[PDB]
Parts: sequence; structure tokens; C-alpha cells
Amino acid sequence: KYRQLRDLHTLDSHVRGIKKLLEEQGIFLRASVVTASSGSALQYDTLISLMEHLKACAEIAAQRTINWQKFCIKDDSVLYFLLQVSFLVDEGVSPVLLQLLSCALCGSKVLAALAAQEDQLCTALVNQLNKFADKETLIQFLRCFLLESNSSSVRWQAHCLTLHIYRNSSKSQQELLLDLMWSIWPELPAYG
Repeated sequence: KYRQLRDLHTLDSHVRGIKKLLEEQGIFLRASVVTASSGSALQYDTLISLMEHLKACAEIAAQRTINWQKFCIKDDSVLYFLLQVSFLVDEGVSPVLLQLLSCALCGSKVLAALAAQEDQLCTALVNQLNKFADKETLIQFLRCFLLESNSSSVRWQAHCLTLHIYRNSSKSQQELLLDLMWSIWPELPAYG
């Protein structure tokens, strides 16, 4: 129990800090949507203070994934918030956000195999993310992390994350996701 209390409190505090930091620069999460008032990019100090929190969260989620999954179940506005904020932050931080999403959704043993109760938690988290996320945000995620990214590791992470989001969904959401991908397809020549 002791490890669970420590981990839950630490992750809670880190999310409060991240939300306060983003609020300081005009990034507002009202009900479930993240809105930006200023089109100017963030500064180095803000990025480093974000990265320390996200690195702590990534380490704790990678060591003991169950507590992180339990957190994301308890607080329903965490995974979608990270997905939304991954659009506003430069390419230097996106790997850690994708790692957090992958640990929450793809699972721990799957990532361990790639390195060569959790199933129900993964299913529930995937259903929650499907419920919150709309079609435009999914389209933006696919376009931004599978086509526009110059790094190949980020593209592979997006590949795995999309695959495991597809695997754990229901039939109607699978059809919706396939239609989204097939509508993206005609824009292929722009990415080579």
C-alpha cells in the first residue's frame, strides 16, 4: 500500500504543477478542451520545468505501470490533456508524452516485448480516450506524429500507439479510425 500512496501523491502533485505552469503562459483547460491565447512558442525555462515533471512521471510510470493506470482511471482528464498539450509543445518533448500515452494504453508487457488485470485497465483507458477525443483531434494526432515528424523513433512510437488504440476499441470506433486514415491517405505525396 505504501508504494501506492507515495506514487499516487507524487503523480498528482506533478500534474498540478504542470497544469499551473501551462496556465502561467496562457494555456487553459476548461472542461475538456485545451485553448491557447498566444501563438508564440514557449521559452527554454518553461520547457525545462515541464521536462523535469514529465521525466519524473515517465520514470514512475515505466517502473510500476499499474499505479499510473490507476491514476489515469481515477482522474479522467489526464491522458486527453497530455494528448492535447503534445500539439502545442515543440518536438523536443513529444517523445516523453508519447511514452506516457504508450505506457498508459499499450501496456507494460507489450513494451517489454518490443524492447526485445492490466488488459482490462488498458481497455478502459482506451474507451475513455475514445469517448473524450473527437475526430479533428485524432486526425491532427495521426497527421502530426505519423507523417510530419522528421524523427523515425517518434514515428515508430506513434505507429505502436495507433496500433494498440485500434486493437482495444470496439467495432464502430475501428471503422471510424479506418475511415480517418483513408481520408488522410490522398495527402500522401506531401510527405514522401
